[PDB]
Amino acid sequence: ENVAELKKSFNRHLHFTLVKDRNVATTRDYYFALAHTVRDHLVGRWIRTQQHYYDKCPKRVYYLSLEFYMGRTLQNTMINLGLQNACDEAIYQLGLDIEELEEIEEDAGLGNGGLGRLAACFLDSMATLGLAAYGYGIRYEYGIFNQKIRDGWQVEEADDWLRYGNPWEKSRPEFMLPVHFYGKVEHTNTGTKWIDTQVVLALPYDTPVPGYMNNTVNTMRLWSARAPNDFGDYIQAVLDRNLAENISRVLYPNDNFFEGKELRLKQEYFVVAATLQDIIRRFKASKFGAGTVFDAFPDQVAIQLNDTHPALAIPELMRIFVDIEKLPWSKAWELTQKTFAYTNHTVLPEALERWPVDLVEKLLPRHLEIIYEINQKHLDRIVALFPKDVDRLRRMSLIEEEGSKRINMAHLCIVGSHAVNGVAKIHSDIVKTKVFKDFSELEPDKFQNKTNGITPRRWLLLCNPGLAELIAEKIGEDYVKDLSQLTKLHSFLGDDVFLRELAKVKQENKLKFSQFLETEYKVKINPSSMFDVQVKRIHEYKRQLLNCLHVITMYNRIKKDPKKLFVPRTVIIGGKAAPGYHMAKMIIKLITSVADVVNNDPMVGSKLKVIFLENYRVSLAEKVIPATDLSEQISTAGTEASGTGNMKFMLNGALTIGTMDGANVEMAEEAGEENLFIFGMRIDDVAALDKKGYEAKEYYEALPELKLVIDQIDNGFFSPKQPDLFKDIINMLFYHDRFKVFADYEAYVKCQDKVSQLYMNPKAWNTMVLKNIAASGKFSSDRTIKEYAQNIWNVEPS
Amino acid sequence: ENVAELKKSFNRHLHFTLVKDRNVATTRDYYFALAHTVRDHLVGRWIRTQQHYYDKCPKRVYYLSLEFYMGRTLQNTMINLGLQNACDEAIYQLGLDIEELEEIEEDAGLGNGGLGRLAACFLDSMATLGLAAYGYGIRYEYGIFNQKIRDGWQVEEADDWLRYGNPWEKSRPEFMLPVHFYGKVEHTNTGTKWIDTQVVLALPYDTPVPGYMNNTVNTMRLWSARAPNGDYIQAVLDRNLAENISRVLYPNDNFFEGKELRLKQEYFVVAATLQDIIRRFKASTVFDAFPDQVAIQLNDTHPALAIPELMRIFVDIEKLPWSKAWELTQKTFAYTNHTVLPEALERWPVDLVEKLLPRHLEIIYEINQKHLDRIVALFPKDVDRLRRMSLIEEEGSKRINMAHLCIVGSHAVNGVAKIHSDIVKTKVFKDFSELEPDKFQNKTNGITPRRWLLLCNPGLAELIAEKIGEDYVKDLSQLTKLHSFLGDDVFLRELAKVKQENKLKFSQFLETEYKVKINPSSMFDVQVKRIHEYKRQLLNCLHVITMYNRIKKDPKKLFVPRTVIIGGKAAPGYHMAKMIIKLITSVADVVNNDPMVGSKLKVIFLENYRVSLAEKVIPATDLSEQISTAGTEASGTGNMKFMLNGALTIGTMDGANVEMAEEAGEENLFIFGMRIDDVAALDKKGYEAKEYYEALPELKLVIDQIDNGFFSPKQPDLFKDIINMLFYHDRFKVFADYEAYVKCQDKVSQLYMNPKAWNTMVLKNIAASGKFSSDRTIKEYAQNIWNVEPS
Ligand SMILES: O=C(Nc1ccc([C@@H](O)CO)cc1)c1cc2cc(Cl)ccc2[nH]1
Ligand SMILES: O=C(Nc1ccc([C@@H](O)CO)cc1)c1cc2cc(Cl)ccc2[nH]1
Ligand SMILES: *Cc1c(COP(=O)(O)O)cnc(C)c1O
Ligand SMILES: *Cc1c(COP(=O)(O)O)cnc(C)c1O
Ligand SMILES: OC[C@H]1O[C@H](O)[C@H](O)[C@@H](O)[C@@H]1O
Ligand SMILES: OC[C@H]1O[C@H](O)[C@H](O)[C@@H](O)[C@@H]1O
Repeated sequence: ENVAELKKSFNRHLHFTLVKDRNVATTRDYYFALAHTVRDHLVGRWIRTQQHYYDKCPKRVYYLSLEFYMGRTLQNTMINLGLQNACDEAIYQLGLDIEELEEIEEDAGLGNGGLGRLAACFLDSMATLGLAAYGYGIRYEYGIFNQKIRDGWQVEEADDWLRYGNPWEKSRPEFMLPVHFYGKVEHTNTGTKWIDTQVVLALPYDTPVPGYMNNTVNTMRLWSARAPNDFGDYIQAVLDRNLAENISRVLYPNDNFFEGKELRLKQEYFVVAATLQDIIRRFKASKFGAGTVFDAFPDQVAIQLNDTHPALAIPELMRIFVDIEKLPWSKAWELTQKTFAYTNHTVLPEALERWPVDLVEKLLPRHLEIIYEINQKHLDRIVALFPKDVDRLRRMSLIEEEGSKRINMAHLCIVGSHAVNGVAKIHSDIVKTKVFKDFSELEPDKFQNKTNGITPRRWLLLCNPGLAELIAEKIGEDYVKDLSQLTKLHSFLGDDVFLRELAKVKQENKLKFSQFLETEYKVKINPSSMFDVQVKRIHEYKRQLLNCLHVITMYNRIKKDPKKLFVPRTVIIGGKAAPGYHMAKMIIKLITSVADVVNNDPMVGSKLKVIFLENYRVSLAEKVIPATDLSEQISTAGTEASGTGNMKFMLNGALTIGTMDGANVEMAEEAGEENLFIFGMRIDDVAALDKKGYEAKEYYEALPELKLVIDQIDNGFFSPKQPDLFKDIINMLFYHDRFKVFADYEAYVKCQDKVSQLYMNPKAWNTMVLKNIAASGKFSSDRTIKEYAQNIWNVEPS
Repeated sequence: ENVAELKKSFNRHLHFTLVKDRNVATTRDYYFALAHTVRDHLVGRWIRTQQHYYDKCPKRVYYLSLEFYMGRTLQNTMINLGLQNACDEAIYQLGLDIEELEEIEEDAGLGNGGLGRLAACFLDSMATLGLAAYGYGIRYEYGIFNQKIRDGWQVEEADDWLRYGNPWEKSRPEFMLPVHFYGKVEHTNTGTKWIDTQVVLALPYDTPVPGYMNNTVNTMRLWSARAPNGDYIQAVLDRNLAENISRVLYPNDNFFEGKELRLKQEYFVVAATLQDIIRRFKASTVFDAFPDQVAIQLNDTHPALAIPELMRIFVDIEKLPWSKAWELTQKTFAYTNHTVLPEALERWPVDLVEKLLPRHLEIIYEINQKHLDRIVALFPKDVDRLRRMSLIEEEGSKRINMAHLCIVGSHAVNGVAKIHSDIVKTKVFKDFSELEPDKFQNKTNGITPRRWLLLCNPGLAELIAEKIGEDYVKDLSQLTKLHSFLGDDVFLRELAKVKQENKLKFSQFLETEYKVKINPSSMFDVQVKRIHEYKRQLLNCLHVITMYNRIKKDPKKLFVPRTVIIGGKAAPGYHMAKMIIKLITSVADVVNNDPMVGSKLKVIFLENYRVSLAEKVIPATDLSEQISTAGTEASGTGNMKFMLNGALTIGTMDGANVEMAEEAGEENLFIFGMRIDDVAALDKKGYEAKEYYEALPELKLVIDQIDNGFFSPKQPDLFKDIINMLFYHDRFKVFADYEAYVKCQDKVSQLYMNPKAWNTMVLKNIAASGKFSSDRTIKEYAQNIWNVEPS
């Protein structure tokens, strides 16, 4: 019924909004016109949803994050509004390729990976469960960089996703706010005043987050920096306005790594000031002793801290409460802890934020004083409980007195939050009992666990219509808003017809994605090959290297015995490297050197193909994932706090090869360990090896197939023009590898062999896939948000 | 009919486009919703007009300019579409204040004054006459600065007119183009190649220019710079450099500032534009017809690089022989001169151009050498002629006389007023006019009667139409019909009433902004335009003080009250202009707070003078100050604005003032002071300012008062700089016109006491305004330079 109206609406927009006609209209014009057509169906419910929150005043959730890895919005919006099939019909009748139009949209890559993607999935889940949630972030003019491979190496290009404009955002001018920087503190008899500061304006841009088929559309408020107006040399002054606006210019491209750069600190405070102000504003403009207001603040507001990035929010709330609202420290401190909650995402020391006191002193002087306060009161408590353990004092202080006095933002988060959480059982256990044992001892109840999740809308209905259709056609639609209902799929473990249909879906995905790989890359894809893929950011801990040592091992075997039955494979590895990460870039170069050697060897032919999937990102993850057979999740045990990509492959029909790390463990729990290809060392095994001391050359000497791979890389087999090109990798691998690459090699290759074995038996392979898919339920972000809402936010879904 | 549809359309937009409802909607939302509602009526005719140009292929006009002083678009659009009364009715019924909404719109102040305003008026006129014209400029993220007065001095604030977005513009992404900078030249056997350059992208933003009631809507294409797609962070941040090319408009009026970034802008707009033009031409042996399909008007010497740029494309990229290219180039370009002041003439240092545009310096040398070779073959002995005509000023720092580049690469050169074009032709460029007499022309400036009458003065326009018809809008010449009422006393009361309603409506503006209390029966004496020593706001300032002194001296003599209003911005780097602004505000403070003067004399420095504000004050003035030194104002357009709006003019025989005297009758304008020759005869004898200081009593007091501290007790010698310039370095003869000026001003006050005769002179002036319509100006451009037919 809306087909004819959608068509008229589309024409209305191409004309009035794009000022074009079917003859001089670009593909982009059609994209824009469709986006506007679809976007219009959001306004009604968006105005309504927000109006409902004002009248019913339910407790609000504020997901404060420096990242929001959103991807494209069009298709995602069409599906959550039950409009995709109608729009597809509309665009078809107009003679246009709906798929061709969706590809015009630029990804909103305002994230690095995992962390920023958890925020996006959470927004979609909170809207679906009907919660009064808001996401607050920074509207980076440039998100994570577009990645190119030139001469084998990664090259970074600016991701100006806003060049042609973003129809999915609406500037909210009336809500602009000032943010302060530098200045000095002046204590007076009127309270404390922070003066002589530089002001920067925050202009919020709202984006709607449609819940899946439930009339609600929430808000994602992203802030952008702007120079204020008040107050030769004139030109430069106008140009210098770029400095203030530089605060929200680029997203820092570091995954699990702390770079103590001033501009980054400015961003963290930036989003924190604007957000808290806006939140205090909404609270006061709502229906909810001289000071009879803020007492109810904790029962109306819940601010979730995504990692330690917005940690400044705690002392910032104390600054407003004490300096501006004039509350006693006691009361403010009380309300602060009842308001904030912290989520930890890593145990890697290089990923922990420790800002130098010097930097914070000249940038946020009033906040350094507040952190000292919090700390002193914090240590006074510790002393009154353990007056002799002096070592306990420095281990719990928010200030690392060592060499360069820094602020342990993590510790700041634990005291200013009533709840701290990990993102996976094993991870939260380590966060609770190991990393912050001194804190958990004192506040056992504080530390919790909330296993991560992914939204089945974007990661099933959207990216895999075929698989979704298959499922709904056997157990209903219910599984969408209750992924747990996927267990019903166990009734078909014997049905051979269902297994052929399962395989067919995966097949259509592989063929549709192979064409993507042939119009982009040189190589020719073996459609019957097994799709072995590893896609995620490039880290030594995620160990794309281990996988790389495997491809070379497979290569060597084929050349050695060029007639032995080899189960063909299309090994796909992808992910971006942080510009300043040298080993990660060397690793990317390695991978592309091998590929070039494997794909052009006539003796190997269709047996083994290697592809470095370029510019891995959200919209691209939606193409490759539904098309994979084997998922690589091989990080060293204890390095991955959880992982979500592992969850994405599981719901989409891929088997998993990986260690007992992060969420992999819980995946084994749900599907049955035997139903996953688990291998290598586990927690304790890594511990026992660090005690004894790691000596890599012994595995090099005790493992034949390994020695050749390593010799080949080091002698120049994969880089004749530069014989010692990978010397750095070899040196790290032999005397500085803290991720035990060689230590898992044998268990890995042995595991991989089992994988190929099973692949030759489609009946059994697909049987394991069903068991995996049927056990994916737990890993839905809806389940995750329910636990957050019930055990941390104290809010009710819907 | 459309009131009900406009209302539904308005709601449609507030909801779908602003995501608001009548309860949480801001005034700004209502403005945006209305703009969108009105903007929608433009799409059909805009698509159509452009489509028509493609099919009928009429010769196109390209107004290439660094400035476009556009003002607000809403109301202007409503009027040219015959939609204002219907929209006003729509907004009224919805319970909103239409006027309140229009005030939300930010002016598109991408201009300095006069020059940039002539471009805007021209766009409106070309669209009205139905010509296939396009305006090409730079979309400055920041136009001319908003001006504030703090502690009496001018303070500059950034004019971020794009903060909340501009609904009147549409990015045309598919037409982005690359612009080159720096690099080096490498001559090879394949032609000439300009390599190793830095690239900057030009992203065009189109804005529709609705013709007045004629179905056509033209295009104004404005370009913005973009970078092409923690050493990484800094590199991403450094993208600001490339984008800095279109960041700000240089705020200099009649002044050359040889800054590199400015040169980058000039080339920037020139490269993108020419490329887009070559593109459109090819998308319609080829280039032979180029001059008959394209006409590129150079607004001043700012886009002069366009000439060698066209030669670069033709020769380096299109591979045409130098001869043919050079031929087509001259047939394509036309240059308009706007000033004779040496400090306003562009002379770029060769060194700068060599490292920025090396290929273009070679092209300019080429043009020059061939140019001098011709001069020699005609006058093989006059060596002095050679350096006087060369495009390179060999002197000290070798510079490029862009003006001379414009004369040889253009088939037509024009001034903007008879007297001015005569000086440009016979004096400034006599050596060029001698060789190519036919080349130099005159095109007296004009102003659009849509924006400067129907828009800013609905009352006066209504009055006129109600007596002679609507015709005067598309043929201002028809205003002469107003002569039939010179005797009608009822028409004179009605004329005065209109002016009165304007003054009262504007006085309220002056009271909600400034401290002072306005005398509604006073005479509104105003001077509004950029601050220059040549425009002489100073002379006016010496007059206010003279009036002040007289009142205190004889606090009972019959003094014709006046509200002297002076306004305009000063270029940040112009010291004398800023001193002058300070002076004016010091006097005002001394005149407005003197109880002995009271309602007799008020002085106001009108802050942040700009287009939308000119639309308020002009319709409200009685006396217009146009007192520049004879020969300094090439033309002026503000003088034309006041004339059409009911103000009398006091001024010298300069620029367009002369032609105004011609049309209305000299006796009908308060002309005074020296004329061309008189200024010449005084420069021959040599100017000695102290003699007028000694020979003129009332003058000595004013000057003594300023220099001793009467207008600055806390800083007794604050204006020493003004005094020194006024006494030993004044090249604009301020003191030399003082006596003739004050004497003239007295006559003005005399006539003001006789409303019957004052209003009789106003009618004669308004009735003679016809010539000064930009429609008339464009017709002459179209017929004698562009060879295009108005519709
Ligand atoms: O940007 C929007 N409107 C707009 C309005 C006016 C203008 C300009 O006229 C400048 O304000 C530009 C964009 C917009 C509407 C909207 C609706 C939904 Cl559901 C989601 C995102 C949205 N963005
Ligand atoms: O900005 C416009 N459209 C637009 C198109 C797309 C988007 C977004 O989809 C981002 O590209 C925003 C605004 C626009 C339409 C229009 C019509 C006339 Cl008549 C005059 C000026 C105009 N500007
Ligand atoms: C899901 C996803 C991630 C996170 O997955 P990991 O394997 O844990 O790193 C990162 N980036 C993108 C683009 C994703 O879609
Ligand atoms: C008309 C106008 C001018 C022109 O002033 P002149 O003194 O004639 O050069 C300048 N600025 C604005 C805003 C105008 O409307
Ligand atoms: O918490 C979400 C994700 O954040 C980061 O990506 C962590 O490295 C990953 O282990 C975790 O799953
Ligand atoms: O040509 C438009 C205007 O250009 C310059 O501003 C001149 O100073 C002025 O006299 C002229 O009216």
